[PDB]
Amino acid sequence: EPWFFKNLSRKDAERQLLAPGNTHGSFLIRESESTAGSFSLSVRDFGEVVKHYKIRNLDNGGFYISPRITFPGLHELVRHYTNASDGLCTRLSRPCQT
Ligand SMILES: [Cl-]
Repeated sequence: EPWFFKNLSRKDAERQLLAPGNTHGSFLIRESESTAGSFSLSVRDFGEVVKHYKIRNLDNGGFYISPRITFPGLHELVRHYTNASDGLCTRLSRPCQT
C-alpha cells in the first residue's frame, strides 16, 4: 500500500510529509515504534502543519478514528477519508511522496 510507511517515528512522519512534493491532504499510515498493532494516520494541512490521528482497534480486527464510523480494514478507512474529510482536518489526497 503506497500510504503505509515502515519503521517511522512521529517526527520522521512529520518531516516526510512537510517535504517538497507534498501538499494539503498528503498522508501516510504508520505503526507505533513502541506499541505493536497500534497504527496512526498523519495528514498534511495548512502555517504548514501535520496532524496525527490515532487509529483505534476493534477486538474483531477492524479500525476507527471516530466511533461514528468503523472499518473492517485500513484500505476501507483510507478510501472513506479520500472521499471526504468527515471530521479530519482535510480530505486525504495523495500518499506521502519520498
Ligand atoms: Cl485521534
